Amino acid sequence: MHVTIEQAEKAIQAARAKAVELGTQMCIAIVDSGGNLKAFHRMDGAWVGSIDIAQKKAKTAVFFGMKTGQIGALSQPGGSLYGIEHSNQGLITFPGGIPIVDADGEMSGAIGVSGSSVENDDAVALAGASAIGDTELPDHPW
Amino acid sequence: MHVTIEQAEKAIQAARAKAVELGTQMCIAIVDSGGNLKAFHRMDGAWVGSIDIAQKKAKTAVFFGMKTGQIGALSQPGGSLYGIEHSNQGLITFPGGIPIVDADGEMSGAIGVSGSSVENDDAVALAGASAIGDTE
Amino acid sequence: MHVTIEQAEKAIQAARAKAVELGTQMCIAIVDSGGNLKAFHRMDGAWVGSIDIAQKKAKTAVFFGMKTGQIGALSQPGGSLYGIEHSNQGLITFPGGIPIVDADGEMSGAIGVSGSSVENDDAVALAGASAIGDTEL
Amino acid sequence: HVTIEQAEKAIQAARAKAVELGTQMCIAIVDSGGNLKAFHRMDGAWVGSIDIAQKKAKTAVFFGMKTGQIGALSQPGGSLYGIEHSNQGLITFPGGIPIVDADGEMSGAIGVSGSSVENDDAVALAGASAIGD
Repeated sequence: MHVTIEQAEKAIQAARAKAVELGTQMCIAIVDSGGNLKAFHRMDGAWVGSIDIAQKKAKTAVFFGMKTGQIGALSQPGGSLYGIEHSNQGLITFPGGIPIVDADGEMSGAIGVSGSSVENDDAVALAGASAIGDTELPDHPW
Repeated sequence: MHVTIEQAEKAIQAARAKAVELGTQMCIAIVDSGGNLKAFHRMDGAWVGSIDIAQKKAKTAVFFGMKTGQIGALSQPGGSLYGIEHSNQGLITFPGGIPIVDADGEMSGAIGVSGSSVENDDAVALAGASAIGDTE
Repeated sequence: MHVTIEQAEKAIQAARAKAVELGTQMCIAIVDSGGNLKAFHRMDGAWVGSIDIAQKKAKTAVFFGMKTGQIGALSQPGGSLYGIEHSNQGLITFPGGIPIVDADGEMSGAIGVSGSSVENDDAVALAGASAIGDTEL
Repeated sequence: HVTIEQAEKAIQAARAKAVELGTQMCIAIVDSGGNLKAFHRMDGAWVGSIDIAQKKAKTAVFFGMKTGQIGALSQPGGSLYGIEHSNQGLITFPGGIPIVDADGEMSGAIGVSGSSVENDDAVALAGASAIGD
């Protein structure tokens, strides 16, 4: 399965609602299981630099089937994936990207959020992904 | 996009004057609120590598509404923004970029300065931005 | 003294068989001694992100004649090669790239593997490289 | 600006030092704008050192410093952390040195890659010392 545009827009609206509740102005990106952009929403007032980061976060999450901050926990100096961010035209490995997982457990795309603290980004991404699916893959080696 | 070419040039001159006072040779860049280049001045003798750095600093500051070194305080190993410099075709997160903030409290652009120690870079940037507005 | 396509495909099928034995889904790249792509195989279900990583690992290994993780051991903060990953359109310096060394001890190419833990990546790369030659200069 | 006569003399001095040390190096010369003036890849040198030698030469001339002097400042917690993202990629470990003319004006830089960074720096110094300070 691929994330449909209807699903992507529902997730964007759920994410935007959580952003407004937290008092934030976010960029919200949805990509499909190929990393290709499916939908994008820059809230009024959101940081311009967050446009690229939201899309890179979604890409990173779908490229590896993992929330972005979980990759960053492995890519610190000394870590097993130090330097992974150079790959794939640039990854983002701090929180804000979350895989979207369909009913039969397959990853159909991902959401990426940027524009506030990384903790607020994660909470907004989670609200957006949870409105359309499960958000986690089991048995991940990382 | 609100910073005028008149204001950009005034900031460059206030920055150049602070640079001469500190004994430095600087590149100075002004970008608008979208990160697009508005004005640029390379003092004679400035390091060639500072041309790109000053522009990236100005871009970085306006992309996030923060002085560049304040982003670097969060992007160290173990920091919440570790790796952010890979975004946006390359950020610079040590001092030298400062938001330009108009009287309405809206950010209209940013200045970026490179060519000396990062302390002098930030002093020169601040002199320029403060000539045409607030900086936070 | 360049890996042939028959050797590249032998190395890919050996790496793939090791991958399955370990329960993994890998991307496996073979490059030549110039770093140019020779063969590629993305196993069904492999991480999309591992496509680029497997190729960069093979390139990195052949660009310096050593296993990728040995470079990473030197490119930590404070290490002699800190920042090397910015060169060559991007290196990968965690395990999974191994050089392919001919009979007379000359490097003819490299293998790169991505898609699981880095230790599983190295194990699968070694199975692939060892099937067609030596693995060290 | 460094002349091609000077660039080639620096490459030959660097090459001779590299052979003395048993190394196979890539040697690059750039002008004061960072544009390539000469390049020499010794037989058997690491293919990856082609790009690194050139980025080292560019880095040294872009800031008027030896490359490793910049890396000393760009560690975590250092004042230049992240600088390598600039200028399409810098190299900040040893092997790049400025070429400075009789007066203290920088005319170019040399960049060397292909061995340990210490050997890289010794070979670079031999080349740059052959034609100036």
